[PDB]
Amino acid sequence: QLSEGAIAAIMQKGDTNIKPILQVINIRPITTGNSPPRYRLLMSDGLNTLSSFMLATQLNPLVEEEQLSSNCVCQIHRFIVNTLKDGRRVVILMELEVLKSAEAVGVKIGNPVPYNEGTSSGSYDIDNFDIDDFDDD
Repeated sequence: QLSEGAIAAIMQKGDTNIKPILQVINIRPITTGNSPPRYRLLMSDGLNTLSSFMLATQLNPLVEEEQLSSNCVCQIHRFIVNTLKDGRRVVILMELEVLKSAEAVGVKIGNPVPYNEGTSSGSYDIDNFDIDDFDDD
């Protein structure tokens, strides 16, 4: 049911027109100050996870209403990939539909490894500088 390999497709091939089915692993606000929340997401395609997702603030009602939460499965309908000054490419989710609630799925799907650290095959890349989890937690 998840679009296995879609995270690599977005990050490696630049595919911006695909509509993949992903699982939300974690949601977190970018800052905790007194301001309208802006959420970052750790998403999974079942093979890899990627933490460089931001939810467009127009979609915040999905989070405030608890429709989008950890372990739910959603389909992305529109996104763009933006690059920060330091080089990091961040996927901005603009439109999405929750297909299965967190409660309905019940559990994390598969055994995904972080995209920065490993392959879609479940193995970890050679990391001679011990740095490739820098953008994960």
